[PDB]
Amino acid sequence: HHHMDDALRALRGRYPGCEWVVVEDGASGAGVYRLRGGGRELFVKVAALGAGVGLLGEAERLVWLAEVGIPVPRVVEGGGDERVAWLVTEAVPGRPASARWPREQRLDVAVALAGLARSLHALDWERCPFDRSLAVTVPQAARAVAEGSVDLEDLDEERKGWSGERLLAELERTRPADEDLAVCHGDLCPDNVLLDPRTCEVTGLIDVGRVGRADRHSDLALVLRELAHEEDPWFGPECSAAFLREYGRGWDGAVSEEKLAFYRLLDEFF
Repeated sequence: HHHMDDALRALRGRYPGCEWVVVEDGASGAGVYRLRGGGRELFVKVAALGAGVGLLGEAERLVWLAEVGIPVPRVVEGGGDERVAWLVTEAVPGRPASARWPREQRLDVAVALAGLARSLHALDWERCPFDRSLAVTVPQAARAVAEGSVDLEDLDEERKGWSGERLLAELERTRPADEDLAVCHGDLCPDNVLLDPRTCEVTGLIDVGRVGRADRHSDLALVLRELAHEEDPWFGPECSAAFLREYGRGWDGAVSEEKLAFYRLLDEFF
């Protein structure tokens, strides 16, 4: 593209002497980089399209999260518009919950994940400026389908070969009766949580573009879908029990397997 090439070259002039490491590519040079040079490290995200409306919103979310006390790295800048935008932050130290952790630490990561879930869900959602409730997310699911932006070739086994239109039928059919609101991350996967390699303290949350009020099960669903794995990520049934014991401290409910199913299905649309 072009707007993109502009954005990357202006970015590169603003961080001279910084070495660029590709952490995920896509489009032109359109993804995620680690920039490093004595000895500061930044994370740089540049996004292809409305992936870019996403990033402007992420700056706002990140700043608000820092003020309210969730560990998130500090923002350096972000910009652009529909089509191409970007976001620069201080890098978050540590290792992602995603990495293969020493076996004797896996339960601790599980627990730290739950603790971070609990701190996010302890915020009073009426303070939160951002809305990611079913009034927002269900229409986004319909527009993705109608856009053919839904990745139908990598759904979860129970739906291989479903059409977008059949996916959206299932979503509308199963939508929950009620939203038990909390301030949610909205893509709370071990990938987006980094932690200190020694203590398992959470050091930062990343990819907060979907932060907003929503049913807490929107966070539980995705974390538990990932924690169920034993390889890539390196968790499993005991870690999910440990996440659930810790989250329960916590919150006296009431974890609904139907809401999890629903929020796992919602996520297929994004």
